[PDB]
Amino acid sequence: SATITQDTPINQIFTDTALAEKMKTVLGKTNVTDTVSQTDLDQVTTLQADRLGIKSIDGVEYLNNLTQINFSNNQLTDITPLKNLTKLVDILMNNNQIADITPLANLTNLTGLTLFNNQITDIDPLKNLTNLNRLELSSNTISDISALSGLTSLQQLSFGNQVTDLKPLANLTTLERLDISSNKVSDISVLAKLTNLESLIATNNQISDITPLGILTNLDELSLNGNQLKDIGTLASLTNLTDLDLANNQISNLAPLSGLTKLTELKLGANQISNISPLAGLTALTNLELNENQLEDISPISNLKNLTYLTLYFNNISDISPVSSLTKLQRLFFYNNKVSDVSSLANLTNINWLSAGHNQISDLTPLANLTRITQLGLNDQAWTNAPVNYKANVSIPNTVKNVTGALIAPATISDGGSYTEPDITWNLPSYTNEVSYTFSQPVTIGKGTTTFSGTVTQPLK
Amino acid sequence: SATITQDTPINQIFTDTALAEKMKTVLGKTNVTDTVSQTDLDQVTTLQADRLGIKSIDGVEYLNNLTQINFSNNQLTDITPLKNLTKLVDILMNNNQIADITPLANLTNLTGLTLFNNQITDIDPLKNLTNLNRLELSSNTISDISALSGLTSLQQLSFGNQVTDLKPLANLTTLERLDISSNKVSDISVLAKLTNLESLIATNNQISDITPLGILTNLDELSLNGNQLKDIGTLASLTNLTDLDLANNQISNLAPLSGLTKLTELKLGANQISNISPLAGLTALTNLELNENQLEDISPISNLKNLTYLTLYFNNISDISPVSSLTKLQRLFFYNNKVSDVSSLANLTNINWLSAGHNQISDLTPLANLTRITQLGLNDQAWTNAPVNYKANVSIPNTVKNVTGALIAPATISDGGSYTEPDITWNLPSYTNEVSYTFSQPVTIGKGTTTFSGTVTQPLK
Ligand SMILES: [Ca+2]
Ligand SMILES: [Ca+2]
Ligand SMILES: [Cl-]
Ligand SMILES: [Cl-]
Ligand SMILES: [Mg+2]
Ligand SMILES: [Mg+2]
Repeated sequence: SATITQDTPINQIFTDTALAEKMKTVLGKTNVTDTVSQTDLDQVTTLQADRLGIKSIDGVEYLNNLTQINFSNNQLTDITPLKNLTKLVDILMNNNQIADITPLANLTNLTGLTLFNNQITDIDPLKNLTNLNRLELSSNTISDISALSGLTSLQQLSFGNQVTDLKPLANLTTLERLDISSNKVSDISVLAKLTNLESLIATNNQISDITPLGILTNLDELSLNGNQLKDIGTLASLTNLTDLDLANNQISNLAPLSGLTKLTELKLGANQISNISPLAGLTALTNLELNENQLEDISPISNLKNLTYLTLYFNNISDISPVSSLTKLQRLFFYNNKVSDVSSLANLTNINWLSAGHNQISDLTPLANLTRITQLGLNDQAWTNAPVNYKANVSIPNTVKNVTGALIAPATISDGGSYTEPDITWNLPSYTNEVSYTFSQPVTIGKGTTTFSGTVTQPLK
Repeated sequence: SATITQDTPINQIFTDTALAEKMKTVLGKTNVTDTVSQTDLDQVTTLQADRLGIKSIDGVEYLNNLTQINFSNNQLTDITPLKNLTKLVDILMNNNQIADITPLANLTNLTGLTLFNNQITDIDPLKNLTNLNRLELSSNTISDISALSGLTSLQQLSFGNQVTDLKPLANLTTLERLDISSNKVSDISVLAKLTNLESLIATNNQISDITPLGILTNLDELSLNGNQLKDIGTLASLTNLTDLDLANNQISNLAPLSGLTKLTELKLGANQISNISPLAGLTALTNLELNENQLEDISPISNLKNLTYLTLYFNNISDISPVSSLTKLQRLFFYNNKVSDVSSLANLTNINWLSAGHNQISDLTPLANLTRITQLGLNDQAWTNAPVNYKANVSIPNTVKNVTGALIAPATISDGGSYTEPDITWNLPSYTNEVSYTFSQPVTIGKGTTTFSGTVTQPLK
């Protein structure tokens, strides 16, 4: 029956036990076998039933006056009980396993519909929901967005993950925030028509041509990470950008960014950058990511005195001293570089995460007073000493120093060699071109703990 | 392949996009296409991936060193990727849609397994998990618990929802906390063997005989609500009870509770209680529920001066004044009684929820200084006046008074009658045995708002 005709136990109406328990509370009852009438059911206008392990919403069709529901983070598959709930204005049902959204098709009073991370492919049922202003369909398996073409009140939209053809967006000029992350898009030409866009998230697509963005001057947040960008000249137009993510592309020429002085967050990791001089004027930056590039000279960063978070890992940097002037720096990552001298880092007392593994660091004494550290990385240093002559009996000084200034004794020594402060000594009865040793010393500075370890190579001439 | 043989993109290993995104963060990467090695995967020992909209855990089989996982509140169905993760000690996977737990069968290092609110019927796969000390299977569709019989290290157990036969519990004498709520149990005789039980939750079963509990003197928490209890004499043995729920039964004789002086929470709603004198000595009570009984004389509650929460709704109480001495009372519910005089409630200034609809209340002035109220209910009062003689022209005084002391004018008047302060007047040209009027006045006291409304009936002699 489409109505409750006699006072009926809650657990006969709501057959999912988790929903029945929720409804007991909502309906002001004390046991799921308590009876309710249609009138009692009609009092319910909102339902926040997220995270409850609900697998079925059978029974919800009797809650005729629902206007807002949240069933996010459940196990919903079948949503047919919503079909006739036409007073619904907002639905939150992200993080379920819904595939068939035909039951939404006549819910034309919907203004908000959140369905991200379900199993939806066919969005044709959304075609007539023309009052929508928020529609979230990211992390689904949609390939065809034709059904969106009439949704001309949309302000916020996302969808995924199989879309190639964006042409159905052409008339959606109200759009302000668009998230097309994780699709199969190369052609973003339609986006030039969406001149009200303030946020465009397009991570992990196949985009190489960003000229469509040139007239999108309202953009303040742009994520194009994980694409195929190289020429970013278009971005020079986008002077309202404050949050720009360009990581995992093929970019080398940063000159188009030089005038983007509102930027506060700039992500440029995993590109082909060797020259950051165009960044020198971006003095509002608080977060800058430059990992996995080809950097050696980082002197331009010294200008960026609002930085609190900086990544430089996986470069070819030997001179880290430009960061020494960044007083607000809280987290600094430069593992996998060629830094030997960390004397300049003694300045940085606001530092709480200092990650410097896989460098050429031999002496921790400059770090000794960095007592606000809570996370620390110093594993797997390596350096090669200047050569000395092969001799049958060769000695070199141990140079490895802990934070206290004490020498750290070798952990292993090659070629049968041995320690006694201060040298490492080898007897080499055969001709030999190299010897080496390692060290491995746990250390804590402030509250941050790591192993300071490394391999020292000594060429023999 | 059962191993990762070459550095492999995270999103090729973890095919569920939500899990891949989580794993990107766990593995210290910045894009789901970043590559990882088997060694990187082997660093992961714990995973907290609840509430993420994960539908598949494909890929988790490569995380060989996992010992603790939380995948609660997702959409998991198939858990075969766990089969060979034999270093697992704790799994939290409540609130999914798992049915087949065969993949757990060789995870013999498990000490904790939480699976409540899934779709599990067959628990035979748990048979050899003899190191379990916590096993949560409530809100499933289990009928046969034979597989539990060997799980002799269990301390905490729950299961549901089709169990009738509890005999497999007989040897589980380590059990301290058992939750058999929402099954089909009538025979709890086996429970007499579980003499270490401190908590027994058995809500919504078919229990009428609780004599098995007589030797379970370690019980401090007992929930038998929603059963078929009448004789509760056995409970007199259980002197360590502090939290006792007996709502929705057939109980009338409370004498067995009189010596349970550690009780702090006692729920007795929806029984056949008319005499609460046996409760008078339970002075540690902070919460007492007596709704839906046959109470008239509540004088014994006056002894219960630690009460903060009291329900009395759906009784036959006319004298509410015994509650006036309960200074700590925060929430008081007595809707659907026969209370006319609330003068005594002026004492209760700690009151924050006062629910008194469907009484005989005509004058709110005693409530006027209850300014800590935040929730208030005064709807649908009704009373019948003492009769007056039929006359062709009949008048009676309006007695309905708001918190301010002002008379509240009638909203409707029967039989064509009319108001002018102070009487309601009728012209009755035919013989008439009754007239009536209603009132309906929104009111706020402190921060609590309600409609003070009612129907006043005047018999004519
Ligand atoms: Ca309750
Ligand atoms: Ca990041
Ligand atoms: Cl250059
Ligand atoms: Cl009696
Ligand atoms: Mg951002
Ligand atoms: Mg309790």
